[PDB]
Amino acid sequence: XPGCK
Repeated sequence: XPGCK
């Protein structure tokens, strides 16, 4: 992501 998961 870091946003991802």
